[PDB]
Amino acid sequence: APIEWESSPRVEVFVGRKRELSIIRNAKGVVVIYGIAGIGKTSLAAKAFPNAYWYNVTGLEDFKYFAWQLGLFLSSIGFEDLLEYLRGGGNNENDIFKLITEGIEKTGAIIIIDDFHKFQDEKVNYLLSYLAPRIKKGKVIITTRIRPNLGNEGVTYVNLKGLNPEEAYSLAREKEKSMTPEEFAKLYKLTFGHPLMLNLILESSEDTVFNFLFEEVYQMLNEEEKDLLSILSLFDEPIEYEGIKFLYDRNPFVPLYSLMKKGLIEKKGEKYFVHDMVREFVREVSNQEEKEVYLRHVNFLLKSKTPINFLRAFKYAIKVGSSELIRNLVELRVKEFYRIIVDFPRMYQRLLMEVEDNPYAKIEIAIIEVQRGLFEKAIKLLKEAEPYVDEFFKCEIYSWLADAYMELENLEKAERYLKKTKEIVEKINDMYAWFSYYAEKTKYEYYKENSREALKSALKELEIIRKIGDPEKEGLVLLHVGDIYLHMGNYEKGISYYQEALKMAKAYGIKFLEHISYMELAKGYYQLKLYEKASEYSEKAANYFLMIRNYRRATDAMAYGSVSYIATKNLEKAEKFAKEMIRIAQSTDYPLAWAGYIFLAAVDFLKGDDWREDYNLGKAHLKEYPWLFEAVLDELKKVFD
Ligand SMILES: Nc1ncnc2c1ncn2[C@@H]1O[C@H](COP(=O)(O)OP(=O)(O)O)[C@@H](O)[C@H]1O
Repeated sequence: APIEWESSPRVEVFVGRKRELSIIRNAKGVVVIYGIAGIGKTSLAAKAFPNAYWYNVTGLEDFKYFAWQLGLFLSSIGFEDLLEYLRGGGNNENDIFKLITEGIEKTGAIIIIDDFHKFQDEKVNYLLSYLAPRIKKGKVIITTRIRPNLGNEGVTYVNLKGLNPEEAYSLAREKEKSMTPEEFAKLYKLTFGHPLMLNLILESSEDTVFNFLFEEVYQMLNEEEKDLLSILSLFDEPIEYEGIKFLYDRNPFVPLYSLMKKGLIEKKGEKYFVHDMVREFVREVSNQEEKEVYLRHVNFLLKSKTPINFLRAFKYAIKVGSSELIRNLVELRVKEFYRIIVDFPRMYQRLLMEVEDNPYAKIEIAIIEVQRGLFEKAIKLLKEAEPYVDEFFKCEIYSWLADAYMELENLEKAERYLKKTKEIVEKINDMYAWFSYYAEKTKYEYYKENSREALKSALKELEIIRKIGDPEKEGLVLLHVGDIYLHMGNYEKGISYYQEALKMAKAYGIKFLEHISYMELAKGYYQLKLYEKASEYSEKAANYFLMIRNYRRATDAMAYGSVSYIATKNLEKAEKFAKEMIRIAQSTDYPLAWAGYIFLAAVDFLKGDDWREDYNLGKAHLKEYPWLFEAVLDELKKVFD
């Protein structure tokens, strides 16, 4: 079913070591199952708890993507739906560590992690922030090839020693009882308890050395079995069946289940991929047709059209060695990957840096370093990859170059670089190029005191967005135009623009943009001194950013909220807001947050309390002595009351 857990079914035959199961089931904190390939760890993890959330890790793994997929799980349970996932769409921090800890502290679901990946310290650093508190309800189990060095505090290290001879003799009899029990004593002379390698011999026939043991079994395979293995071994990720069937231009069913009977291929529900021990031995039997096979798989994932399948197609488009494939792909990266390049930067970074020499890769790498603040490296790469790009990419280079010079207080050089794009979007009449053209043009004028030309450049910008059909970017402009008109002194255009954007946010179920417009709706009514409505919409926006832990805007919400509230409403609610502004002030030291401390004094003076309780003015004014911005916020409090 769509949008569900990847709970892989266990093996048909299994004679678990019951002591190690009671170890895992009654363990505290995190259970570490480390062994060799095919030793039985993954199958043992399934034997522990069936309905546990499974996450099979692959090569490409950004910590934010895993927590995103882990956040999708916590959102499906319903306890971290409002907190975890909605903050994933917000931003990122190490506060994610305490969110997921609080996640299975509330949900209590048991989670299992299979294998090990790159950037292991980032994942190890999260793992060590959860094993120690010992959550009374949740549990996390991992299966690794090595001991992750997580310490022995709240960790149960489980080293799998294969299978007992008595259980192994039972294993062959639980598959073929009529087979002579003497022969099983000789099988232990070959596998030494290895459960997977035992299934290989039980499903085959015919002394060989350990390496030849698998290699002389590799010759027992059929024609289509060797071809299917020698192709599926080139993929480090599980694949669907139609993805496999289109991968061969030939029906792959009969070798699939046959190798499945022998344990060479494992299925995690719907997908299939070879075992890690099978992959390490047959990836060298045929490495000539990698380009053709990878090319077909790129086109299949291109038909999937999902951000994760987007990245999977990017990894194998590097192994084909075609700069033309990377050309057309980065075009589709601006179509749909554009929205989540800020979501998965480190993942996308590792795939792009794999081809640093590619000019188109130098483009998106500069975009990452644009968001990371290193504008020098961005412009540098934007000059190196300048000639090779086409006329379509030539526009996007100068648009980001204009955005690059925008954050350097360089409007003149940003104007002449966006002047280079005045003729490209009109001559090629591309929709996507026309979008980024007027997008950076609005930002160019917004940086200037002028707020007039930005009003018309954003209008024709919306004309392009109404054609593609992406709701997120269409709501972002409607909210932003509902801000330039407010700075112009106009009120009717502002209130109607982010109210229709709220009509958009409510329609598509976007809770992030929904509470962003709530902050714009409350601020607009504050400028008109409509105390009632301005204070209400600020209450729901403040509840959001306090829950999403975006205390910067959460402070801005309760600031105008506490002001407009006491104007015509009760003093206690704004006192609650002011006291919470103190709690988040004493944690983040935000300037406008200490402005709520004196708003508490405003409540105290209006609540019949003395100047000792009105001394809170002096309590935060010495805190607000360095910041000269405090001399500005006083114009709001004395005017309304
Ligand atoms: N108790 C068992 N009984 C029978 N086969 C087993 C048992 N434990 C493991 N196996 C075999 O080993 C395989 C699982 O190996 P495993 O070490 O878990 O792989 P990985 O962790 O690399 O995915 C199973 O598919 C099966 O063939």
